[PDB]
Amino acid sequence: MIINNLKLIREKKKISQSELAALLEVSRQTINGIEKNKYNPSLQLALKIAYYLNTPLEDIFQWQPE
Amino acid sequence: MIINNLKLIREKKKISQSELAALLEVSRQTINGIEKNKYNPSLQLALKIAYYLNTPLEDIFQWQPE
Ligand code: NA
Repeated sequence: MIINNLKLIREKKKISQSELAALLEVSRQTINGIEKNKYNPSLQLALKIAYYLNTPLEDIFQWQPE
Repeated sequence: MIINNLKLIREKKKISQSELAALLEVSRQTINGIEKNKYNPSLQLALKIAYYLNTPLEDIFQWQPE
C-alpha cells in the first residue's frame, strides 16, 4: 500500500489540477484519480511529478513497509 | 528518458540479485531485467527496491525531460 500526499502538496503550491495536468501532459482525470486514491501512477509519472514539484518522491508517495 | 542505476547501487552495497529478489518477493529474472533496462517496475515495486537498498528512489531511477 502507498499513501500519497499529492493533493496537499499541490494545493500548498497553489497549483490547480488542470495546471498540473497541463505541465505533466496528462489528463486532469488522471491527477484527480491519484488524489482520490483510485490508483497509483506509473513509475514514470511519479518521477515527473516529483521532478516538477521539486519534492523528494518519497515525500509524495510513501510505501508502508510490509 | 529514465536513467537506471540499479545495478551500480546494488553492487556497491554488496547485495546479490538473489538476495534483493528474495526481499522483494520477485523473480531474480525480474531484477535482472530491470537492471538491464528491459522494462520498468511498477511504482510500488520501485519504492520497495528503494526501501531495501536504503537509497532515495530518484538516485536509482532518474527521469529527465526531453
Ligand atoms: Na527520491
